[PDB]
Amino acid sequence: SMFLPPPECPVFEPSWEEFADPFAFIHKIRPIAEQTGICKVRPPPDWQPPFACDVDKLHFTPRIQRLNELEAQTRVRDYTLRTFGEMADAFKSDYFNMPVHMVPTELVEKEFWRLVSTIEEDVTVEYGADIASKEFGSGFPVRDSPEEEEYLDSGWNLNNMPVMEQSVLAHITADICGMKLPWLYVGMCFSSFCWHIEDHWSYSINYLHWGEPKTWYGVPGYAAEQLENVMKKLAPELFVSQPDLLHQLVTIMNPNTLMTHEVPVYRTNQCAGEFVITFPRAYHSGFNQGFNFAEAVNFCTVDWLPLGRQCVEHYRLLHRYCVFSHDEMICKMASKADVLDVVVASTVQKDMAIMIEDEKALRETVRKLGVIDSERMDFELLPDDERQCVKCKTTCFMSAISCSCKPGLLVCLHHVKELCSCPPYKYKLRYRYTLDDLYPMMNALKLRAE
Ligand SMILES: O=C(O)CNC(=O)C(=O)O
Ligand SMILES: [Mn+2]
Ligand SMILES: [Mn+2]
Ligand SMILES: [Zn+2]
Ligand SMILES: [Zn+2]
Repeated sequence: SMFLPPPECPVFEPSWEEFADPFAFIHKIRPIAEQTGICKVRPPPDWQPPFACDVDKLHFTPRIQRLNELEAQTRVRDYTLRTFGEMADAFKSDYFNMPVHMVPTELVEKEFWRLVSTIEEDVTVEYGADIASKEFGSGFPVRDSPEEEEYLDSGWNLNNMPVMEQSVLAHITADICGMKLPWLYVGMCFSSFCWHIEDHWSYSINYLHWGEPKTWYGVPGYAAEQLENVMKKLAPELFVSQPDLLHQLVTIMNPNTLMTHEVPVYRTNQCAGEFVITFPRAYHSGFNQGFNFAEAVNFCTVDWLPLGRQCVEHYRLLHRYCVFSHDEMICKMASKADVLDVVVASTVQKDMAIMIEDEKALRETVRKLGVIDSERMDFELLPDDERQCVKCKTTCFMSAISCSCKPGLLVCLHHVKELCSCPPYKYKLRYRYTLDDLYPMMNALKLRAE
């Protein structure tokens, strides 16, 4: 009546054979898990990476969080892990007037949703979210016995997933620190993460190292726009376009609201030693049951490539900033075709064929607008902020239009009419590759793939 919990998401318990390769496993579960957005993976019972750290030497600056449904929050003092933990336990213990392990998870969940709905209640909490630095540090072992060395090179060690052969993000040489370095999340009771999807609609994978559970809600990829439509109606303030990457607006929203509007929603409690995986464009949110320590990272498989391209197109329509150029990633991999995995090479080839055919058509269109002059340009050398379309903010790589009347400004080939009021004959087509350069790059991939 008050809170009706969503149905449980899938839980997987892979054998050690299945667990050996994450990407094969993730590919295996995808048909199930993509229908629910999120899933939970329990490793085999003896897969137990050692957590070790000094609670007095780990220092961080907490974010403060007000707990109000539909209120705007932006997506991205000082505590030690010890002093945070003391604050966190005391908070929950006083809130419920009980010892922490006695507080049932169903009650914290019920109470979270009551609390965020009531305006008279104005509970604020704190949490930690930051990338590993020399102060933060991964919860997994890194280089700085057979078992303790095993965890160093495990695929499920989240330092390795991004820079493994099979994250297409591995091959990016651009700075994308938010997207291949793990994030560390130090939770307390009710600290929450707002509804979101990952940058470039990537996967995320999250491991709870220790402490009390993290409660998750997830929506499958196919329902993303339904969720957004429900959200736009209840909170249009969140949909006013953002002036930069560091101003993304997100919110807490009761999954029963979504379920009322027939958006499918699933839940889980992730406990210590369990993984949650979010699939491309799968909206998720949640909150911590209490004091805990999690670590998460983005990644991209071969299954993701075409969604990556759709995502960049969707960003263009919304005028949203990109973290990296997708076309630049594809060409970088083409230029390394000899050393790519052959299934990777095969999938890159297929995305590259679409890129080339779209680029060919776009160039024909701008030639017919009267843009005649052209010059090669190494777009990858420009900082990002010097190669965004004035109009749609897309990060340019394949091509752009410039005019000497506005030095340094560019539009992509969709926005040729948006640069300035000079006639198009004054413009230059700036291009990274001729069509004749591109066909042999794609062919190198074909050869690698057999
Ligand atoms: O754990 C959190 O607090 C937030 N994590 C995520 O959004 C994720 O892992 O994709
Ligand atoms: Mn409130
Ligand atoms: Mn996330
Ligand atoms: Zn544009
Ligand atoms: Zn001009």
